[PDB]
Amino acid sequence: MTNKVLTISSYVCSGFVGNRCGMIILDSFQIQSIFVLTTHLANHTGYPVVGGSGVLLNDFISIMDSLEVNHLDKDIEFLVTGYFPSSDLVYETINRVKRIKDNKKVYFLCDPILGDNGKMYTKSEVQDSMKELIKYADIITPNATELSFLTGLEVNSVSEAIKACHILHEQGIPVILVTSIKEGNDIILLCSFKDTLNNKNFTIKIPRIEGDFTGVGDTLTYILLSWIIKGIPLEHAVNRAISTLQTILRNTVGTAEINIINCIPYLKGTEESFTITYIL
Amino acid sequence: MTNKVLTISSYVCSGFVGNRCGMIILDSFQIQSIFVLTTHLANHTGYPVVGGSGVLLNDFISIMDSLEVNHLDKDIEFLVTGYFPSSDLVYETINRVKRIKDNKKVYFLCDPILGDNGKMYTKSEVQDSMKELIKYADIITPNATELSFLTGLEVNSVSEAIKACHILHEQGIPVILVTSIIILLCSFKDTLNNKNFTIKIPRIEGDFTGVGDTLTYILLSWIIKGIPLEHAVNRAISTLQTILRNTVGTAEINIINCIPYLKGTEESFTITYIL
Ligand SMILES: Cc1ncc(COP(=O)(O)O)c(C=O)c1O
Ligand SMILES: Cc1ncc(COP(=O)(O)O)c(C=O)c1O
Ligand SMILES: [Mg+2]
Ligand SMILES: [Mg+2]
Repeated sequence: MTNKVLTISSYVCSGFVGNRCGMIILDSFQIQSIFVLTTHLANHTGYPVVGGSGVLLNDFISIMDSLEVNHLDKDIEFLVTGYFPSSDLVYETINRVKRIKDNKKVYFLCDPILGDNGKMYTKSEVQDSMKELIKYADIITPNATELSFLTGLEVNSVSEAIKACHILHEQGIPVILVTSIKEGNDIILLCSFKDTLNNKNFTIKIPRIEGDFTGVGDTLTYILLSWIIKGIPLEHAVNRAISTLQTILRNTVGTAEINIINCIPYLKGTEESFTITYIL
Repeated sequence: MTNKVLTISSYVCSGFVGNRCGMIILDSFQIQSIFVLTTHLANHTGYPVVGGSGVLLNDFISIMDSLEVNHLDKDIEFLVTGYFPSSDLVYETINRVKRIKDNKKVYFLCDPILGDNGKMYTKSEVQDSMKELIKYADIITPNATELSFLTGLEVNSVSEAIKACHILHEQGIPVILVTSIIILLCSFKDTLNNKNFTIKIPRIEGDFTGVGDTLTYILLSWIIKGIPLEHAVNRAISTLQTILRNTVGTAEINIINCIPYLKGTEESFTITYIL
């Protein structure tokens, strides 16, 4: 009956990226959520024309302030961030995260959206500001490209990914989920923990599917979050999420972008299709 | 496939009004839709503080242009409009509706969102602009407060609501659904091929925030799925009644919690044909 999640990410009028993926998934899981937008764009940035604007600092401040003063954030237990068009919004979000976490315990999943397949699709000022943002997170979900940028290491293998994670765990970050580390005809996901006394690092090997991956990572993020919110242990929540995503992609015609609307009946799938491999 | 609906209305970060209700409902009905925002507000206007801004004309034009140039609106069959914070967006929408309707067949439902219970909650410039907007709709869905404003007639009874619809029909408005008078009235200009009707709904006490928007999008969804209009209205009002009966005391209806009821097929009320 009250809002449990605050999610700060991008919005597109048509298509499924950022907070618009968030909306479909968290609504379908029936998780009450505040969606604060960082953009109001016609369509994602992969098109030749991208109408609309980033949200202005002063409007973002105004929004956050109104949520606070009207007590619409009083029961937030989860915070998620995603895409930012500008670093000022990132620094402001840091201020907001600090004030949230000073008051109460809130689990912050930072999806450090910067780029993919070795190419950034964010401003350089955002890239730099994201290095500061992640330090406040409870769990981060970079892809390999993101992880490389965040740490300054090459990430072309699981062993490199492990080294890279270690640098971020030393900064205080408790949990790092690395998506789409490369391996022959497959892709590896790595879940790495700062506290390896009480938690076990693991990998999942996923067969590579050819086709358009617009919105894939964002979908994974929100499906994972939703199962975390429901109380599914993290190993299981990861396996469910990547299992669901594989199911969605197997039911997408290859050239088409995944249609999250059409795949609503699959979102809450509980199949855990892959093997959890503990790394030694 | 492709986008079938374009919906232009307000957005709130927390709560369920305007295009945020739209998103939940159309997404649950699995109707592929473009949601162009006219605001980006923290919360609805009923709070003591309302953070955020209306969308700027130049950003609105940029978005519409980008939808067109990337072909993302080429297959739209349905258009809905709702809340606008300023009259410039209304006039620009009118330009976009004209260019849609000149060469494609698109069913435009205009929900002329101005006010309720005899009090407006929109700018007077938006009130004036809405008299122009409605002139391009295939169907409009005023409440009685809205219909009274749009015609300058008192609307305090069905018979007054009938008279008010007639003046708008004489001006070309083809279908008018008047949502609360409690009586709903569906009035047609062409009474040769369609039959005007009313539905009597028992009055429920409580908070109605997002009620009207919820009705609009459930009605549209059923129109889209090919249910005949009279039945689509019955389902929509039937579903809202069910949602309201399950809402406790002072709370606003929680569309997220009620997702399983949105696609309800019950037709709980009686369609009454009038003279
Ligand atoms: C606004 C926006 N554009 C684009 C993307 C990624 O899109 P693309 O890879 O198609 O450029 C995201 C997030 O993943 C986004 O939020
Ligand atoms: C932004 C916005 N605020 C408010 C409302 C209605 O608000 P109120 O709850 O003041 O009646 C609507 C639509 O009905 C809206 O779109
Ligand atoms: Mg990503
Ligand atoms: Mg209304």
